[PDB]
Amino acid sequence: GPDALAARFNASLAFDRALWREDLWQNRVHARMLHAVGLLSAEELEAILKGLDRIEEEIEAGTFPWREELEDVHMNLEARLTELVGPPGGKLHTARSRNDQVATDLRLYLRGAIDELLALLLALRRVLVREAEKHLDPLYVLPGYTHLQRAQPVLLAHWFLAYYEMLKRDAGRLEDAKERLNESPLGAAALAGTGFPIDRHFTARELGFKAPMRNSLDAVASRDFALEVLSALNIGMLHLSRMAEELILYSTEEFGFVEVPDAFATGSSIMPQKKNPDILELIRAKAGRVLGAFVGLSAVVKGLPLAYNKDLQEDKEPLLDALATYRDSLRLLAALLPGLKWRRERMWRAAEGGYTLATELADYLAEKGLPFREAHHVVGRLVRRLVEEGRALKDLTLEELQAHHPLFAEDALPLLRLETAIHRRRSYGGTAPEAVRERLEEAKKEVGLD
Amino acid sequence: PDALAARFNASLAFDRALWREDLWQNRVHARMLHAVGLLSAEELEAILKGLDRIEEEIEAGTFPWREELEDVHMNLEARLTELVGPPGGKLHTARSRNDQVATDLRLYLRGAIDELLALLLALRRVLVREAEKHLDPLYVLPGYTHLQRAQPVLLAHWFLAYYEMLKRDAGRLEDAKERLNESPLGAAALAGTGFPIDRHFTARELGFKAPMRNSLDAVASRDFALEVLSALNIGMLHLSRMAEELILYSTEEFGFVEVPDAFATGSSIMPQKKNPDILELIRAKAGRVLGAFVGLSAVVKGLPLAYNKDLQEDKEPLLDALATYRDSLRLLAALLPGLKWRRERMWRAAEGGYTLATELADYLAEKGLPFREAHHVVGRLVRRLVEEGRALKDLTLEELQAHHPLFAEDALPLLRLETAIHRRRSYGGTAPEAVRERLEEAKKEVGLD
Amino acid sequence: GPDALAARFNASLAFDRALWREDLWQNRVHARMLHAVGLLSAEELEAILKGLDRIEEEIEAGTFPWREELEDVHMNLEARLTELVGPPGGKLHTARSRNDQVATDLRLYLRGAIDELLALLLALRRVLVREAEKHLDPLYVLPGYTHLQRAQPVLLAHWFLAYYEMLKRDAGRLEDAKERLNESPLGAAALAGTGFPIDRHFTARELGFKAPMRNSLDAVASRDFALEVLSALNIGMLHLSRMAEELILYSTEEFGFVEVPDAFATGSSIMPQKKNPDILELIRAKAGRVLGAFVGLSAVVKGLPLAYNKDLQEDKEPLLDALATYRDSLRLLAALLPGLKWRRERMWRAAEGGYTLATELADYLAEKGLPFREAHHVVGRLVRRLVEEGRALKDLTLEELQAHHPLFAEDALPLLRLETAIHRRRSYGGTAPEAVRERLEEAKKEVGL
Amino acid sequence: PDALAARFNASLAFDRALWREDLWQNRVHARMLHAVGLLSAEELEAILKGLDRIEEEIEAGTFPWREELEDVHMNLEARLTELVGPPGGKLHTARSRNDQVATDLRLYLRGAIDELLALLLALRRVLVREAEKHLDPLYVLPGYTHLQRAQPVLLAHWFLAYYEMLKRDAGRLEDAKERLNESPLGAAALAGTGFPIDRHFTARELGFKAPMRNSLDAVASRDFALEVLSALNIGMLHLSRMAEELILYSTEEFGFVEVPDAFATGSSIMPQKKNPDILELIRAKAGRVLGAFVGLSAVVKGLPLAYNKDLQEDKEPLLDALATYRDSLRLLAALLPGLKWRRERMWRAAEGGYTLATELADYLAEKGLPFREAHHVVGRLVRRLVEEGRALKDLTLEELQAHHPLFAEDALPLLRLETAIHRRRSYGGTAPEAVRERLEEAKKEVGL
Ligand SMILES: NC(=[NH2+])NCCC[C@H](N)C(=O)O
Ligand SMILES: NC(=[NH2+])NCCC[C@H](N)C(=O)O
Ligand SMILES: NC(=[NH2+])NCCC[C@H](N)C(=O)O
Ligand SMILES: NC(=[NH2+])NCCC[C@H](N)C(=O)O
Repeated sequence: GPDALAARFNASLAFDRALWREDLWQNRVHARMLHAVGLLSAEELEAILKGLDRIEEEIEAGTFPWREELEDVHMNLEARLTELVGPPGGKLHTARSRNDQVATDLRLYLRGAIDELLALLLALRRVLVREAEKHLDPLYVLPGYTHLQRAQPVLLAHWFLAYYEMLKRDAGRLEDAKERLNESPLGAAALAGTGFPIDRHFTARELGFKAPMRNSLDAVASRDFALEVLSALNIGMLHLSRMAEELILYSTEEFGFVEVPDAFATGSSIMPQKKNPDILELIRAKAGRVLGAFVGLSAVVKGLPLAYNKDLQEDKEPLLDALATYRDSLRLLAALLPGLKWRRERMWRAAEGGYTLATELADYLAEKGLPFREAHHVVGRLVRRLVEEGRALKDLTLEELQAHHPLFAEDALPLLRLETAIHRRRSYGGTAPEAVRERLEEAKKEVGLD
Repeated sequence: PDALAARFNASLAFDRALWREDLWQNRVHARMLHAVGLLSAEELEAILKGLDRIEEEIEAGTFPWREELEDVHMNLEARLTELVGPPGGKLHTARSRNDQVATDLRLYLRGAIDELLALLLALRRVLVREAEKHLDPLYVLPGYTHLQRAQPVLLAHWFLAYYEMLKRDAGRLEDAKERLNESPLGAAALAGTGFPIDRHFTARELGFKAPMRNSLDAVASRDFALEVLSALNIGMLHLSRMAEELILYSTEEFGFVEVPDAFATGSSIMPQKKNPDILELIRAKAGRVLGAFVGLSAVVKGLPLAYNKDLQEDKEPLLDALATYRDSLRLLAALLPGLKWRRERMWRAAEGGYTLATELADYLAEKGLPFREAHHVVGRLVRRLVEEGRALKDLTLEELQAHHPLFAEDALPLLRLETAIHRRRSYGGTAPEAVRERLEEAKKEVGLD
Repeated sequence: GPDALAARFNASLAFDRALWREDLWQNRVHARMLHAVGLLSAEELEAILKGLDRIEEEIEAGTFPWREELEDVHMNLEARLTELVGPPGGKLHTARSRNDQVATDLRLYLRGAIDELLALLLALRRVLVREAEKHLDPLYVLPGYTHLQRAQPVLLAHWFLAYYEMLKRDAGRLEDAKERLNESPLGAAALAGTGFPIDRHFTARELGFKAPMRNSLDAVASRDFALEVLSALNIGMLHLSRMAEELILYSTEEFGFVEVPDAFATGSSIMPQKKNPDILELIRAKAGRVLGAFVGLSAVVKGLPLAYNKDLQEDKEPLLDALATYRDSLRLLAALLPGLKWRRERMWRAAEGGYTLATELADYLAEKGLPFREAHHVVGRLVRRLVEEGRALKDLTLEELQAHHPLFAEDALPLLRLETAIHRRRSYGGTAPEAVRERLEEAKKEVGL
Repeated sequence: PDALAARFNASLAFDRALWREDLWQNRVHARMLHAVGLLSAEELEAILKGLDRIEEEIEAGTFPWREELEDVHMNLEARLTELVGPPGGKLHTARSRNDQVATDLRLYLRGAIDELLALLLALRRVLVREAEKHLDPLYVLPGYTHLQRAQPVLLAHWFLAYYEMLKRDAGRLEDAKERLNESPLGAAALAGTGFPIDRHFTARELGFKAPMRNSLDAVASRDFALEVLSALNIGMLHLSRMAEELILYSTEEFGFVEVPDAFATGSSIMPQKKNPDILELIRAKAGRVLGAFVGLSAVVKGLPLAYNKDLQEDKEPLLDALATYRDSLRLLAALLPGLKWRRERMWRAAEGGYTLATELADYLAEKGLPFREAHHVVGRLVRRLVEEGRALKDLTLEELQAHHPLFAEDALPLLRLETAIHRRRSYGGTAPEAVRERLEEAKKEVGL
């Protein structure tokens, strides 16, 4: 250190280079505007634009002189342009400040990041719907949980479609975030506009923005959009952490419901049936670094006076990490889910326990007028005796069920064996194979699979 | 032990808040039961009759809150049956506590989010009126960057910077509101039910857009809660930037604005020292809302599907965040109109001897000087003026015109605030000309004429 | 009502009431000092002192005039002393500011609360030790997990002692936290001492502080201790959240390793094989709110200029909530552990699976002289072949072993069975009963039982 | 999607930061294998010469870091076998990556906290130097409350508040250090070993106070990491408080101090503007450390016992927090000394015409008057002054005796900051003698 420590400490080039494309795009657009407005001569724009192509080629070919000494990506492209085309380069940044320049780059970068994220979610929602179908044919059933205690029986199909609704809501948050941040700060200069004959509506259009921001001060100081995106990303990983958790569980000897693909696991030589879900674990675990990011940036913008402040530079690092995290997580789950091997039978024996369907017998009485609570006790004694006699609920006979309580009839019988009892919960959103299938149709039409 | 485990599990303490919501879904629920046969016309009449007594009882503070029943749901039920007899025991038919509490929370956040949208609207309105006020006589203060005087800014412009910020906060509250307005009732414990229950009837009667299409999701998802807490945070965070700034602009050092007596405290002795207590609390409260978001996020991470007891740790944080934001939206809309901004002091601060020198540079730049160069030029002139102990205003045509052949008469107007503020008239800038259209425009979006 | 809201919003009495004691105990020591220094006559000292004793009575009677219009516990207790003893009352708060007072109170309140916490933690580690010793003989074994996958057989006694280590370190964090905040801020008065000939070493000494804080500014402005305590609480619940996770898990119909006492669970009317671990769920989930609290407060002090600010008020609520969470959690846990039922057989069967002990078989060959790698291929080939022959590791004959590898010999036979194999990892800190019994003894002398 | 997963799973990109500690641990483990009897002498004195080559290679940039191997552990190993041959593959005898990585992190932090302690002692050392420097001609600025001028305070006093603060920070780090200095090496995968492994030997040679007493705990615990982050967070929080104030005192509005050119930015156009870039970053970076703490906590919540891949999310946030506090601690020690405090603008603002009207209340009340009224009496006075457009430095003993008989002549020195600044002489007070006292206490605590 210490002048070096200072330099290093202040520099953002180590991470802001990730936005070089957004800075290039803005450059072309902004340079073209300076021309249209009279601030730049055709000869000049021509050079700047010619020079900007060489820069991009140099970057894509790993020959661009990235210099930390130049502090950020902004001055880096600028310095380079001026080395490539003499004087013209030194006019590209006319009527502009880093302030409005940074916020434009960041927003520009997120819109793309989000569009790529929305793409990644469609793919995931597709594998989901696809997996739901693949396990609806030979009907797959397993236990639904509560307090991690088995409750009523559920279909893998209904289960996959559970994450379908979840991931669908995520896509809508990233969407609404995207739309809302799609304003342009370019043209706000340092904090108050300029006297320069600038044209912000032009720069807004050409750059994909719905319109230019209406307040130069907020244009330069706002980062609430970064926060909105980080939250979307937070909630998303939380949904993914839920699924990793369950797949990690059902992947245990204790459950034995599913085998994770070798590609996303590690085993053991000296050991037979052992396989560790490292990738599912890291996805589950990575939800924290994304939460960590949201907390970090919120603390940053708290009580932060108005307009640009260097504190604001602390905004990029968290996002790039959060995005990469959520990006790569969505990609893996879509490459892993269809490679899953579900052990049907072990799931079925688990779903239809010894007396789990008794819940159904209770509802049956209730529907006929027997106070549902009153019915819960009569039905309880029934099973209680079955245990005493060491018999399952599948063995009950109609006569035997009739002695228990008059309300029972021939129709109650099909409710003793999972095979037919599942068709019961056919309300909108139930697990019943009819309700689930009906829903698998929408999902299909929705993600365009059919 | 014993009772500790009871009080520890009891969610009654705070879920009483959703009493109106619960009460409401009960009616809609019972009515649906009747519509599907599960309830006798005479039973519904009794049920509805008892639920009214309950409403009247709670309202009167005469209703019996029993912690032994652990939550709000069973409290209303125990009481209903205690009043109506057997019919009570039928209310909770074809329904689980899982889908019941869920419907309640999001049913309550819809109303809360409405009260909050109403508050923000109100708040935006006063920023706009406050903007119109300091626009004509014309208030101007320094724009800040790194907290150092940057460029003269119009106070009207300043209010509008927050107008757009709070405007975006409404968008998030709205969009979040619209997303949770799906009904989870009729989803049972996790799978659907066998009873001939109708979810569209309830969803619809209860105000929801439509029924949620997945029973598992419906009773396990609390993501809507996290989307609201996220907005509350960003919302409070916006309020802290304003509070911080008011706490700063009202110091003896700045001396830009004076806080209303109603929201501050002082000491008979020192006549100045006016402690901005309300604003500090507003600022420091951004912390709780952040914490609430972290708390809940942590609660739901890696939570196996369906209902889990953990999901109950969802109502306390919200209630607090909702309460913090609401109270803050109210206080500022009450406080801001009463601010006394010191025009002259603000005006002098803005024109700090050479702040307008940046205007001369753009001038050269626009005529033709590169800009990095134009900068060097006005700086060599600025240094000369500080040396000779002279302010930028005391420069003369020929002298300025001497420093660079590009300077002409039309540049003169740039040496004095009085006429320079009319400079940055680009879309979104502080030039009065400009702030005036963004001000008309705003007025229309909230109520002008 | 605006004026109404403003007051409510700022009112701290709702939660600082909790500190009535410390504020009281303080009012005493401070007065005795005001006298001993001459600012009060004995006829005044006695007056105030007796007025305080009455207050302690009115409070612990439900008769104290808790009045919100008074804003906080400090003036509420004061306004009353002037109502009970008259004129001498209005001198109790001489040479003291609400600043160094509220801080002195909190540091005092936490110290007491930490001791409680330390008793609770100490109590919990005893119960961990009781259960360890109990399940040592008869010898309880279960799977040692890794990636939540069966790894190597472990002892319930070792499991318990693991947590023992964890809770041992937590208390330690609480120790050093307390002994660090145990410096007195009383007498910093607002910031900067006073001309009053106060004796702060007196008030420091008589209020349990090892000493009075060396800098008034720091004394009034700091809350880093509140933050340090909160962190300890966080790590504490996190350790607990892990044990809670394993009991919720181990008590599932899938693992079947343990059964939770009904006092802390819930069941079903038409089922019996179901038992819900609500309390353990809630204990795990509430680790979130303590974390959110640390976050709340850290965000309040970030970039906070010096001396007192209204921002600090935000310190009490978070602390009270986290401290109560960890407290009841340490209590419920203690009462719940000794009463659960560990399934001997199910656990043992899961520990010694089909070939899980084969790893000990490879360590053998490696110790003998086979590159730890190589040996894996060999034993792996052995298991692979046993999987096909449809045989368990517990069937290999000395003959077959010597056939697979010449290095195998007699003393390898006991590695084939669990009953004789859990004696293998006898290294310091291992699971071999020889080793655990040694740490259990050590652990007993440590917690005095 | 093979490469994606590999990259997602790899920890090399960041865990390579702990190579020094990994190399040190290998040497000890080997030294112990040989002792214990699991390595011939030929073998040890081969693995060692190979661990020296690896060091030279790593420090020279010729060492082959391979992402494919995943972590630093396998990387070094792969090179050992490559460099020495068969002996290499026995270094990992009776050891897991689990007890190995836990150890390495503990090794790293220890050296880290020690580095941080030295930086704290260096910062506190300059704070004390600054206090002294500004006592000489004597600097006074207003103490604040609600960011409002409260009671005049000594700049030296101001510096000592932060000295007490960092002092406690050093304490949390110091206690966090030794609480985590117990070797987990030897716990193996999650339980000990049947191997005649020596755990106290490793611990000693590795600087540890002793071996962790429970294999399970040792391999599964990250509370030490959580503890260190917390200390970092709280410490950084102390720096942001100071940073904020320097940013604030250097505004054109307060004008108390100027930030050294080497840590600021400016413009020839506006020669009165000077941006505290480094200080604003030091303030802002309070957030990422906060978030680091949050993330690691979220990782360990509800996490089953033993090792879990989740525990790999421990190094990245810690490396980022450490570098943050580290650099922040350095910049300030370099920045503070170059500051230029404006004795007058400061002094001036302190004594604001009525400021000391508080000293007259503590007068009347000490003289026997009930404070609640004394403070009320002086109010009348100041009030009558604002109306007469008069100060408080102008007040005359008579006007005083006029207002309230308890006023004596010994009270005139309470109107001019020149003299009144000596009133607050209680322990820890802002009065010069009080401060001068503490300042000598501090000099000794470090270096006179
Ligand atoms: N003094 C200024 N206006 N600086 C603007 C720099 C912004 C910085 N490069 C960032 O990426 O956040
Ligand atoms: N075991 C249950 N189904 N409990 C339902 C109670 C839910 C609790 N009142 C909550 O708000 O989360
Ligand atoms: N203006 C003041 N000095 N107020 C002191 C009151 C502090 C308040 N009771 C708190 O706990 O933070
Ligand atoms: N399956 C295992 N034992 N893996 C150990 C790898 C630990 C990983 N290198 C980390 O730093 O967290």
